[PDB]
Amino acid sequence: NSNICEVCNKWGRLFCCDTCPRSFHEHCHIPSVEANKNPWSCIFCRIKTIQERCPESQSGHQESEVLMRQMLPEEQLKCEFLLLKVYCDSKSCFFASEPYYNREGSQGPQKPMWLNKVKTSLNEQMYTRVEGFVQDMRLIFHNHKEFYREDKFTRLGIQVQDIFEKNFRNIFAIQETS
Ligand SMILES: [Zn+2]
Ligand SMILES: [Zn+2]
Ligand SMILES: [Zn+2]
Repeated sequence: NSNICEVCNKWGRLFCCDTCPRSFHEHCHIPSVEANKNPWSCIFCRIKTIQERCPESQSGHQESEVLMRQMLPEEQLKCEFLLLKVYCDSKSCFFASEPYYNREGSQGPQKPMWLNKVKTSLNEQMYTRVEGFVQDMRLIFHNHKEFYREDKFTRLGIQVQDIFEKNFRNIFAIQETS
């Protein structure tokens, strides 16, 4: 197994996957690493199993269909993994905890949003469809773009949104287009 957490790339108290060489901190894994379960399989392994059980699940899909899916166990898992993939980028630090807004010439968003709030919402099964989760994730970056206006710091939102969108298209097998 790896000697650093797959998400934050730090050592510490790590839990090891039994089916692949990744390791995690307890709360870096999503969902949080389970109390017992020997053997234990990480989310990367669980996602791979879905695809192997139903190879046709990798054929292309329309985003509009994906968004209307109900949050059954498999879609819940895919959203958890997509959230995890965003936390894997170090620039997610800017969007993790609850923001505050006091900048000359700007007004804070009507509906603040951040990664830890989405994480909690997923944990508490607050989303009924994929659309709920995707809307909140996109709202994080849209709020950032609007607030920071022409400051170059706006680019961090563009950057992290691109990681989200690429991973969304991969995990949910969105039909490739020009
Ligand atoms: Zn970690
Ligand atoms: Zn694994
Ligand atoms: Zn199948």
